[PDB]
Amino acid sequence: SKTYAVLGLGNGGHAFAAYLALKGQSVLAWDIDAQRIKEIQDRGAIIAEGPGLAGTAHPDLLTSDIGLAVKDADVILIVVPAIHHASIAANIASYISEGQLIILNPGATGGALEFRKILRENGAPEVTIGETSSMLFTCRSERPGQVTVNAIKGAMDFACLPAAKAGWALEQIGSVLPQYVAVENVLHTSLTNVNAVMHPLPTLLNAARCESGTPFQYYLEGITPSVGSLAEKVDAERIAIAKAFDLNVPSVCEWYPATIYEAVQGNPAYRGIAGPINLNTRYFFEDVSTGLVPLSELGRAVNVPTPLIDAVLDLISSLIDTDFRKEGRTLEKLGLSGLTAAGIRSAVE
Amino acid sequence: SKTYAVLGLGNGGHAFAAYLALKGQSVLAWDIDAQRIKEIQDRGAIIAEGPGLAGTAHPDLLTSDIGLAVKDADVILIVVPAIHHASIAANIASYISEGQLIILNPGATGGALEFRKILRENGAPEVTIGETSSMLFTCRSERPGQVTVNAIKGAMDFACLPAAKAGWALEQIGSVLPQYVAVENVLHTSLTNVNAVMHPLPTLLNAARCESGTPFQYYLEGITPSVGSLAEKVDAERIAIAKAFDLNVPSVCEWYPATIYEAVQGNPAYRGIAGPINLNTRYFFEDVSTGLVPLSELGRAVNVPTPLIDAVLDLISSLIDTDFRKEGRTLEKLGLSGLTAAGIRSAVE
Repeated sequence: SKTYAVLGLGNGGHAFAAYLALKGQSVLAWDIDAQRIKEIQDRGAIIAEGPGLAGTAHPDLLTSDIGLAVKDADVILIVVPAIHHASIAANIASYISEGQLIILNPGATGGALEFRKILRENGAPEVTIGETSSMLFTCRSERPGQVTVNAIKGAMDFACLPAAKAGWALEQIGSVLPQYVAVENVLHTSLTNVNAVMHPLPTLLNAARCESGTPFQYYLEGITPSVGSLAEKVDAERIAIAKAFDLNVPSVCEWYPATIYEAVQGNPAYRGIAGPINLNTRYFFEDVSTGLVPLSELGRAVNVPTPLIDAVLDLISSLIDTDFRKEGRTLEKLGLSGLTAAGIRSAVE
Repeated sequence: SKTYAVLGLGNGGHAFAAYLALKGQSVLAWDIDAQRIKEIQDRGAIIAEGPGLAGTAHPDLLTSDIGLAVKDADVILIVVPAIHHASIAANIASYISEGQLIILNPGATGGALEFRKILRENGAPEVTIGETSSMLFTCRSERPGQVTVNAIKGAMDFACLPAAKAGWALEQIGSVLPQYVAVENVLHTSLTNVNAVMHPLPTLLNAARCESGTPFQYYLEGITPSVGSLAEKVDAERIAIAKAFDLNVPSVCEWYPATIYEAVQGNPAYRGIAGPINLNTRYFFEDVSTGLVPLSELGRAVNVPTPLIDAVLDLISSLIDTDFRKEGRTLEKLGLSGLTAAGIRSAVE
């Protein structure tokens, strides 16, 4: 039985914190929002319900003080939108200690790398930092202190920095989180960012609908055959980038069907998912910064063309007046600036 | 009083043919469609109605034989979609004679140039070829032999090859078509292609709606503020191309308002215009081939960047699997290959 720090008490945060507490571990949870922490404190528990997980959980601690949640943890689970990773790394830098395990859920593209870079810049001790490319849970918290859990993934790719510590890492969480399965390195998990394909493009191709708040089923109506075919050509660029590092990451289709259109039209799970109701959506903010941007940067490195990814990237930036190539995850933010394709491979081992 | 050949008996073709015939000129009209020519023949007239033009017109001739319509004409008006210009030039090459005036209504970007190139390649006599950037009439033909004319533009830019013949040209049609006003040269008319801005982009940004046949008012609902702002940034590229040749062509706004959104939301004329109901639309086929393509090619020549035009161009090509950069109007098709910005200016004088 160990101490887990759960950072971020959003939908996922709620689920991990309940899951862990119901499994007999000590859970210390944090969220930047004091108010939210205050409502959960009043309630005195986190109620989990649904097919995937049901129970009344009791974290050992709820706080809005990051150091208090982290300082004494054995494992630190970070469950926030990838756009926040940097901020969290800088903030916890002073509390971490040699021997802790940090896991980004998930890392989007380059979460562990970016995380490692910031910690070293802030003179932190060397620690093992892992990342998963998927979300363990499908859930929704209607209010603080509550979470509905539809399901829990049965297998999850997991990789860390440094890669040799993958076994030890998994040896640590194995009893409680046997879903994690080690892949070669963090390039594998980071290049398996399906959201970078499925979110920005279809949203761009439904821009007016989204801006105008005109309701539509994101998957069912937002992705017609030609939109699915275009997404497949963007996916092919991702795959070509993975092959240039010698990795065999799965295509969007494999991630779910001979086509994306078939895959999407056929998952009943997508029944009822609405598209964005405005352009200030994560499908752009997060998936472009932590997905398209790094993908493009990477392809530039290994000299693999990404004309479609770039075209999408450039149109979205202008469409919303955000210089994503500057604000997103650049090779520099990942600590990969001036490395050759082989140098990059060597940096993750 | 003279002989006019009206080529193309679509909406515009119907209107010109009626207008001219009601004005006492001899009209010989053609259309590639025998059937259509046959229905109009049966009816024995063209009925024009509406505020802009009303009357029962009698062309002197209706035929599906191009040479018969052209051989004896003094002025030849071509009223077809710009994508057809090439074909028509090649087909009439053998019937034209020194002294005739050809006018493309309109020329889209580079209509007169492309037209001139094909005629010379086919060993035709030298003739004056003009183009207008606008459509004289706003009309609709519900059936062959009929046309509803809302209105007739009061002023139209007109330019020709060779530019010095602009006065003579206008001296020729002046009595019947006083709406035409000479501008400097064909670069002016060709760079004043507002459709290249207003059609491809908004359609792309409503791709799913269009493909799915989901009804919407093209202007009113397809162009939201951010879509209008993006169009303005594409327009700026067009304008930068015009400035590099020393021309002052009007912005989309001037062509109609401080913004495109304001302009469009405010014209009652756009009340009731639906967006495309599929992707096999002229807003792509015509406006990309005869608008975006040549604009991009031109900017490349005068060394003016057109990242947004290119981005739109590349996304549409892939979106519909059509290599527009190959099939559209290239510098080569315009007979401008290997000319310096100044050489291009010299070719139109």
